[PDB]
Formats: sequence, C-alpha cells, structure tokens
Amino acid sequence: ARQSAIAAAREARGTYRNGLVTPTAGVAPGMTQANLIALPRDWAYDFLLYAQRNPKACPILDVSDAGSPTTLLAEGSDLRTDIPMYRIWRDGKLAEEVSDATQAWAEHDDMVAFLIGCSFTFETPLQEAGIEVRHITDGCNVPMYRTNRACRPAGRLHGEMVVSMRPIPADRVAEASAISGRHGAPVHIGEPGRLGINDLSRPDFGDAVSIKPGEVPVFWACGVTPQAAVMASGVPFAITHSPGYMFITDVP
Amino acid sequence: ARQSAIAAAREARGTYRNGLVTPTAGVAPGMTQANLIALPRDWAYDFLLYAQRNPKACPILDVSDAGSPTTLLAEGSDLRTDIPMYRIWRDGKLAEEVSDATQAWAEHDDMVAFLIGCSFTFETPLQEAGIEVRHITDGCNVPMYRTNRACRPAGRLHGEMVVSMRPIPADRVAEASAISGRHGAPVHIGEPGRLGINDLSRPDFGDAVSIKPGEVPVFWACGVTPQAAVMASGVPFAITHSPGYMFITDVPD
Repeated sequence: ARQSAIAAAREARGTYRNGLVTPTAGVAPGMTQANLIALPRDWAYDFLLYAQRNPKACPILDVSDAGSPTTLLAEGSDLRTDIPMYRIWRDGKLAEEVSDATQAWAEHDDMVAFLIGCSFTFETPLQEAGIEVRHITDGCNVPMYRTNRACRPAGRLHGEMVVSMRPIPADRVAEASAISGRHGAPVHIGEPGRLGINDLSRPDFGDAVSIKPGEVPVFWACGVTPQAAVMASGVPFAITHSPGYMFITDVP
Repeated sequence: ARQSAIAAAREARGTYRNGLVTPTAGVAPGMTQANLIALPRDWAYDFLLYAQRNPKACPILDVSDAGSPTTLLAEGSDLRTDIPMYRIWRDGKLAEEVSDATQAWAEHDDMVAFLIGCSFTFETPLQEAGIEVRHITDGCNVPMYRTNRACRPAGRLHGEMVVSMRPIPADRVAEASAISGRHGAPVHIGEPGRLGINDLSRPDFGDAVSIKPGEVPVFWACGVTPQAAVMASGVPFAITHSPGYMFITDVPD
C-alpha cells in the first residue's frame, strides 16, 4: 500500500537520523530517492543556473529556502541528519565523510539545499520486461563514471557529466533504451571509451560490476554530476550525499 | 520558408536597435517571441527560484550570464536595444518607459536577463478552427489580468499569476482548451470573478476587448506574471519589456 511504503520511508531516514550508516539501495521499495547538494546561497545561484542549463544531469526535485533543511518531499524531515552519509567538500576537494551534517551545515546560515533526481525510475519497468539490473542482482551500488562530456557552464561552475551504467544484453539494448526513454533516455550506448571511460572495472563512483561478454554497456546521466562540478570548479564549500547513500523522500 | 522567417526576425530586431518603436504583434511570423525581465544578480537568484517553483507562469526560454546582454536565442542580438520598448522599474512601481534600456542596464554591471515564454503558440491552431483570436482581429494587445491565485513564494519574491484572456464561442470552448493543451492548458473558464477579476473591461495589461453576448472568457497563464511579483515584492530595480513590445527570437514556434 502507498501508506506502508511511506511508513518505511519515515522509518528508514528515522534510523539514519539516529546515526545508522547503510546504502539506501532498495531500502523503501517504490519510494523516490534523491541526490543532494547544499551550497551557500551565493554559490546556490551558480548551481540553480547550472541546473537550469543541464536539466538532464541535474533534474531538480526541490530546492529548500535559504534557511533549510526541510523539504516538501518529506514532511518533518531534516536534511542534515536523515541521509546515511554526507560528503563535505572544501575548496573543490572532498575533505571528509560524516553520518551527520548538522555541524558542517552550521558553518553557513544561508545554506541552500538542492534535492536532485527523477520520480520516474526506468529500473522498475526494465526488470519488469525481464532485463535485469546487474548491480541490483547483487548487493551493489551502481557503478558511475566521470565522462569527457562537458556540461553547459553557469557562473563559476563548469564540469563533466557523471553517468551510471548497467550492462544490457545485446538483443535487449534497443528496447532497454526505449523503455527508459518512455529525459530518461540513455546518453550513450556501447564503446566506453567514447565517453572518456578508460576501464569500466574502475568506476569513479559506486561499485564495479561484471559484464557478460554478450552484454553491452549502457549509460544514463545521474545526479552525482554536481559532485564532479564541485571538483572541477573549486567550490569553497558544498555538502552532498555520498554516492549510494541517498535521501529517501516521501514521493512514490 | 527556409531561413526566411529568421531573416525577417533579424531585420525586425535591426529596426528596433535603430530606434524603431512599433507593436511586435504580427512581425516575423512563425518566430517565437519572448517576455523579458532583467535583474541584478542578487535578485536574479530570487526570480530564477521563482521560475523553478512556478513553471507554468514563468517558462524560461533563456537566461543570460550576469553582465551579458546576449542570448543564445538570437545570435548577434543585443537585449538592451533590440526590443522596441522597455519598462524600467524602481521600488516595485515602474519609473519609466524607454525605447533603449542601454542606460538603465549600466546601473548594474551584474544584470541577468530572463527571456520568458514558450515556443508552443496555440493561437495558430485556434484560428485554424475558426475560433478567432479576438485581439488579433482588432488592433490591440491581449487583455491580461492579475488573479487571486498566488504563485509559490521564492526568497523575497511573491505575487499573483497574471493570465491572458481570449473570448471563445460557448459551443467551441471544449476544443479550444483541448487544442491549447496538446503550460498551454487554460487555467480558468467562466466567472471572471471567481479568478479575482472584477471588471473585464479593465485589464491590468494590454487593451481591453469586446466580449460578444455568447462568448465565455477563457484564461491562460501569461508570461507577464514576474512584473506582478515585481510590484508586490517591492523589487528595488528591474527592467522588462513593454506591453506588446517583445523580443523576437530566431527560435521558430
């Protein structure tokens, strides 16, 4: 029921609020999970525009007011604690990981939280068609790669797109792309190298997976694209989630 | 015709650059026209967020980098001069109207331009059902009203949605909305009072139009709502286009 799924959602982030640290992959089936990036209002203008200029890579689910946390995607939730793990960035480099972001969030009083993602998940219908999601078939975090595809810059922000990949068997590629395209369309199909990915076994983010010799790698734009921007643009201070440790919202 | 449409657009923008002032309706047919609101970077955040929160009322066509009067919607165009008429706003009140916003723009070297609009015009489809766009029949701008439907607030900005009104034959209305909905879906049919409109003969924007004894007023979210938020939020300084004097892009509809 829709009522129970929401319960499991309030349940899950309730635990993370209590310090629990575990991947959110398949934590509350049927519940929209989002990526995060919080910036001081000043840099938030750069990212809002970065998001309006690259909606495929940074589709916004919500933007908190300057005095966050709290988001309409989860009534009563606190963005500073309800995420398993946060990546605290300083001067364009990851400075530390933490289970609670309350302190880091205090460094600025006009922090702006951006919840990034899409309420539509193509993974469900794929598995429905009998395709299989390699990383799910395992207790895995989908592998993700920083490509050579430059995003449209905005303000002081600029950077490459980050993609997640799932091996699709040769004869299901066409319908795999069509199913997920029914914004959700794959950005690339095939040759990893054409994306500046020189070794699929070493993903910049997430866990690597195996690809049966008859499988074709397919790539989709994902919400960690913002993290690549933080690193290529030297943003003084930003707070994002740690890949694989997302914010489970109340939206199915 | 191939390229012809955008050529007419370039020419038209050219005359406006050279000081021509004339309603923009009808010119460069087939070319998407847009509303404009230019704000200082600091307020540009509030409005960009106002837009992301109210997409049907403020559909963004483009956003210029701060301090740049250009737009990808028209190569070689200059926003400070290619619109026939501008509205300079001060303390959310409207201080002056000029044929050249060049001087006003220089008051902030961090001006951000927002071209508001949609490339999907439904008027063509209507006139190609005989639904007749009243205001296109008379020499007037489409009546626009400030409603009682508040936009979701964003930062310092707040305000009501400004709708556009087209008189439509009672027995036709059912399709006029279906057509204009292939952002374009109409927000209100009927009692103009229920939408906060007291006297249709008095529109807040454009020219009033005559409603025949049979027609029903049909309303559409209008790309003029930011100006309403500018008055209700006391925006210290802003620049927008004037009534029926829009920016003609090279982007076909």
